[PDB]
Amino acid sequence: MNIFEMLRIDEGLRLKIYKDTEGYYTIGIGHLLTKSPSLNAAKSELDKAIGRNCNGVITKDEAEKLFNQDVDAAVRGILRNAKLKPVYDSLDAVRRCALINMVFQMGETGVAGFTNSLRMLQQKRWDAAAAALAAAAWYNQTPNRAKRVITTFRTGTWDAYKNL
Repeated sequence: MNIFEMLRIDEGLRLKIYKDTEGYYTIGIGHLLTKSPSLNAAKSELDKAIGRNCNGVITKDEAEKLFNQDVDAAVRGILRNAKLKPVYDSLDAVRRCALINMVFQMGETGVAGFTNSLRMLQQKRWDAAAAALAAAAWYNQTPNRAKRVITTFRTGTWDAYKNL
């Protein structure tokens, strides 16, 4: 396991331009092509995106590439964040993967929200926080993924996502 894998599973890879919960054009694992209500516009950021005649579709790999760009973008913000930073430097690769997922899923601000939660992640209190995360709405709204992200903070192993 790795983050891409973990997100393919948590957000799924869509290989064709699709709309979101917000109705914005998206591709792969949440890559926002654009906020303009316009297909051809999507289809073009798309082409400038990876660069070629994809015509509303991409490769598993290509998608894979964007994701990377994305993941980076995220971490960047993450460092760029007062509240989060300290927590992530302290974390561990896998639990970092965990923090990305959330960040992926609810933006810094959001994650930045989970106060006492983050504290415990900091003091490496893997139980303390697990339950505390099970306590929020995020859990009720997205039971599973949230069940999983929490187990990955809990144990700090991909067990929850599976294996070979």
